[PDB]
Amino acid sequence: MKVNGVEVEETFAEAFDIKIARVLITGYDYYWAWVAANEATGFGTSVIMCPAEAGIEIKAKPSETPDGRPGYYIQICHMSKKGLEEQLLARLGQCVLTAPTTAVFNGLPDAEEKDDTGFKLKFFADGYQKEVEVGGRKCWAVPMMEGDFIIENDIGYTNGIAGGNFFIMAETQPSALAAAKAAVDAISDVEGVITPFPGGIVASGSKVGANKYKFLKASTNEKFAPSIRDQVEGTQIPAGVKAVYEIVINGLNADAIKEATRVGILAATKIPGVVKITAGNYGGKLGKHIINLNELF
Amino acid sequence: MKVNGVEVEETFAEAFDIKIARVLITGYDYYWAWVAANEATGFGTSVIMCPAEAGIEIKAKPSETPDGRPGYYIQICHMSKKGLEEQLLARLGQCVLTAPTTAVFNGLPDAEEKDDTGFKLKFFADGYQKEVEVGGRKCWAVPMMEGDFIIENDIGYTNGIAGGNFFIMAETQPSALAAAKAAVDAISDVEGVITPFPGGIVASGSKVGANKYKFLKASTNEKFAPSIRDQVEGTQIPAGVKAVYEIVINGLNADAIKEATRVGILAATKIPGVVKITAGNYGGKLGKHIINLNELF
Amino acid sequence: MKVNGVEVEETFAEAFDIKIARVLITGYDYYWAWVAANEATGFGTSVIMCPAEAGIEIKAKPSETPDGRPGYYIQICHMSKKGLEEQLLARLGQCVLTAPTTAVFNGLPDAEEKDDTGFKLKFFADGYQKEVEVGGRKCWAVPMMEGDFIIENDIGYTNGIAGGNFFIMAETQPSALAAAKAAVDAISDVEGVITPFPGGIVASGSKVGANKYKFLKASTNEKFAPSIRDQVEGTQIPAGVKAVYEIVINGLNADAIKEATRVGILAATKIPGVVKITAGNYGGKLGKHIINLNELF
Amino acid sequence: MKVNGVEVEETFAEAFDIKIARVLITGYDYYWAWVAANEATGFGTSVIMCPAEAGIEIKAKPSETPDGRPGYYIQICHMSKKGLEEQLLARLGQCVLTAPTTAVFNGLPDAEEKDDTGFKLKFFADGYQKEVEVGGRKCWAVPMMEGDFIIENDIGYTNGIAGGNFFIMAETQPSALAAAKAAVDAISDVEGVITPFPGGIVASGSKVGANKYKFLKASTNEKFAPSIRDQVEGTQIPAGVKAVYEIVINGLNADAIKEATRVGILAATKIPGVVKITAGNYGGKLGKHIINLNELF
Ligand SMILES: [K+]
Ligand SMILES: [K+]
Ligand SMILES: [K+]
Ligand SMILES: [K+]
Ligand SMILES: [K+]
Ligand SMILES: [K+]
Ligand SMILES: [K+]
Ligand SMILES: [K+]
Ligand SMILES: [K+]
Ligand SMILES: [K+]
Ligand SMILES: [K+]
Ligand SMILES: [K+]
Repeated sequence: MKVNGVEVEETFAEAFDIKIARVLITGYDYYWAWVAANEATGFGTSVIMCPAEAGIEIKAKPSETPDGRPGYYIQICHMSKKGLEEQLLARLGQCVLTAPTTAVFNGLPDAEEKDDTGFKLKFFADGYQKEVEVGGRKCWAVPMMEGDFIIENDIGYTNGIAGGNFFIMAETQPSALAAAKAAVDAISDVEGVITPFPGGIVASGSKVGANKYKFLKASTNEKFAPSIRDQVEGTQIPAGVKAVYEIVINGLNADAIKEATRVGILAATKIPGVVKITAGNYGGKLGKHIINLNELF
Repeated sequence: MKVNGVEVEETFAEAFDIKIARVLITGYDYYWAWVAANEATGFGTSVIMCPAEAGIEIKAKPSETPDGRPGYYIQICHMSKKGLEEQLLARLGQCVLTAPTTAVFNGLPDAEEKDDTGFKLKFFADGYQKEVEVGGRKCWAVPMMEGDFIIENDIGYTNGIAGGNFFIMAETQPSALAAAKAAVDAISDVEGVITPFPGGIVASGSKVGANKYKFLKASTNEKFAPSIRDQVEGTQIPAGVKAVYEIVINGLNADAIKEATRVGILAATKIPGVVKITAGNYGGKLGKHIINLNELF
Repeated sequence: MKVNGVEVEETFAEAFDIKIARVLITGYDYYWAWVAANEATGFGTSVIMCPAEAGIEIKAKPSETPDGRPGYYIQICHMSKKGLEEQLLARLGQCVLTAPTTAVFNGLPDAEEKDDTGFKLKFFADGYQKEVEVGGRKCWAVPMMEGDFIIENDIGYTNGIAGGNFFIMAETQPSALAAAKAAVDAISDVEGVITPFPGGIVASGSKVGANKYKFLKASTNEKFAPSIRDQVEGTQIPAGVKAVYEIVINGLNADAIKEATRVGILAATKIPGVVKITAGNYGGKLGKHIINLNELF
Repeated sequence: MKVNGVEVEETFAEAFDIKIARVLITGYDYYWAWVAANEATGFGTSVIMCPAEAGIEIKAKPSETPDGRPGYYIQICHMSKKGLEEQLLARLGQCVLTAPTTAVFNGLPDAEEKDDTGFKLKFFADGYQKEVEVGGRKCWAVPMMEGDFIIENDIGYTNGIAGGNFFIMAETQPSALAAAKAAVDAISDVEGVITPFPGGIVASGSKVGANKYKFLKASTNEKFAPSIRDQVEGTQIPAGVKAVYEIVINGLNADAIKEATRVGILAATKIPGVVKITAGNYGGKLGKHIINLNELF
């Protein structure tokens, strides 16, 4: 299979179920809204060793927000409900309630399940909290240094997907990295999705467990490490490839992960030096969500 | 005291003791280094509910790096040795070892005490790791998708200070925010320091524990909340002040904290609308380090 | 008349006729496309002393571009046809054909009037040009150091409007500025419009000639200068106002100018400290296009 | 010759004499100072068809400016005195005097040759002009909408150099581009120099006249165009190079150009895929300034 003149292996990505809450952060302008979102979603690449998986989803124009100001929608992910509930409180309470000019609202107003993050954080007012309605949302005003911080009572969450992905293989590292940046920019416009790794790009890659150091939970996936292909049997790196990068995608549903994957691949293949596009899986075992690349075009 | 025509209260900031590790991250250019530093230092405003207090210290020119590539020094802070070693492994292992083009070196080559974070993280190579020396530093090469990740064997840490600060009072919110942003920019050029909060700015402010909710580790500092000055008897908000913002500073030592405080105030007072400058403190024997504002100007 | 609680004067803006060309610039990703668009539209705030009035209109998603890669649409304006053709060849030839990874396409495909800028610039190939069709567009490939620069044969231009506007009055300079920045951000999502001044904001403001220096083509509009209200008898500055900022808007048609004016004001009035909103005119004796604030809300 | 393992041809760069004025622009913070500098330095890549060659030189810290505010130093270049005098009036009067919060000062106080830019632009005040002294500099306050614009009345200039350069050849377009990017970032820290092309990088390149279209004053240097190497018959592009990027350097003196050239090359050779490093000249006849690469290392 070829896409934009680039070879795309007819294989699949294997994803997993995960809980995801969608939050809307607004501010004076996009800069301040972003300052808060970025801080609240850092240290959030993988649940392997990060408190959660998080990222900025998409910008929100004044015409679409409750208070009529510019903002950003962000996603915070965790394997368990209580875990996600815990992440929302810590991240929004330590990184957004404390950020300049911010106000937070529910990013999934029609969600089945929701947690009372607003009700809990408002206790920060130590008794001076007030109740207010902003564009129809029921909120709380928390008096503090800059003025009144406004936060909706609840935040909705849903059963999403984590681990959507695709690999980019190229002739040099720069070519692979530029293809990966293109993919991330392209994916940034896709609603309902995020790319949690640094800059949204994975430079490491991984395999469950290890072959030598059994005391590890995950190690380098030597079969996709170009610098040691001569030393690895059954290596998946072609003779002309010197570098590989992966794009990991978390999303509210399968259709969104699928669109993100197509959009990302389409853009990546525009960069000279790209040799091959494929994706990572676990042989059909472990995963519950499978994305077949040949079904994307 | 008067600085640039503005009223500065002759009081003090009450800082606390904290462990600080200094890490140098390099990459192709400033953008890629920043991407790694940014991800690794997020969700790190306060130890009250964040896994640590982190932030970008200063830009590192190629002329000053072991590999001759552009980079950034970052600081990761924690109250104890185990937690810091812990945060170093998690943030660097999940946010820097995974980010494109990066290499990590000891940001405090000197310093007696250090953690062997490099030695532990190299196990990720599962036996394919190799020793290599870069710019006179003992590092490890970890094969992965992008190529080889280079990391020094050890990272140094020292007894630093967290909690240096000053408050900015203005006639309107935008005026207080503009001065706060001006302070953050000026402080960015100061070596050995970081401003942990979002955008480096504190919009909330906190006090003892709580009046009504003793189940809170901290609550709003109502005495500095202009929106409720009326129903507050010991309010520290002068009549015409409608907004306040705080700047928290963490750093390697007192001289650095004092420099950052001085530089931030000088810049803050250039903004129209600023009426008063002060600092926050508590019980004498509660915070070890005191920073008297009257000794900085 | 009040908007969001802020008073809006029931007056009008007086704009003028101008020629406008719309160009699409694409690259590896948004950064590189922005690099070219930013350089090409610089030194272009006003026709009084700049070679032209220009600016970045809006983002162009990969799904909307002829080549499927990210980009930005920009507008370049001039009073005459000859002057506009000249500015297209100079700005695109010197600032886009020379920038990394770009390609340029016709941003107004259905316009009847066009300039053959592509045809002229391709001579730079000195005999090595080659014709190529991209996404249905007739183009030329120009080999140079980086590879081949792709540029459509021509660019469409239309009769647009310059000078759409509104003034923002506030209690402090930071308040008026934050409001203006809020409006610029909101207006950045509006199609068919550009905000030509630095950061899209007018900090000066001007009037036809000059009372004391008749050799000037324009001078400060004293009736709107806060700092000297006590020395100007016809001052239009209310008592509590210390700073004013203007937002100038150029665009393809009246409906666009109108939408931008409306969205800008809505955003601006969300900033604390804003006291009044109005607009600039010249008695209706100069501009053909009048924008009544009354009809926007 | 080898630098960081990369082959560096033992040739030279051939530069020319040009008039350069240095201007300091300050604002509330680095963001606002940048907005004005950016706008004022755009549409300025080459005097061939641009009004001038301009760019941002280096950041200016509060401790270094006359008003104690953050800012940026920019360079505006022109071949003649009067052309330079005019470019200062237009760019600064149209792009800085109009940008939010700015103040301008002389960037070369010790230069005997100076232009009275400030004295002429203050006529904008139409009589309400007022003299003020800031940090020892003699300036003018010009009343306007945002308040009072402060500008020193004189701006110095000197006989500088235009055309410093070196070429980066790589196996892929992304490889050469990342190399040139790194070089620009590395040069941004060098005092007294600027990189005038888009993002500071030249993707085109050129030769004096033309081989086929003689009415042209310049055209593609086909001997350095990778895409037509099989054709040229005089190509200077080695078999394995697919793309080339050039970095043009302008500066106050020779020492500075050399430092910038050295700094750029060193950083560029750090990027994987770079094959060769050389520079552009004209047989040593056209330009007066020669920079031999072999004497920089
Ligand atoms: K807040
Ligand atoms: K997205
Ligand atoms: K993240
Ligand atoms: K890495
Ligand atoms: K710092
Ligand atoms: K932080
Ligand atoms: K180009
Ligand atoms: K727009
Ligand atoms: K412009
Ligand atoms: K100004
Ligand atoms: K420089
Ligand atoms: K330039």
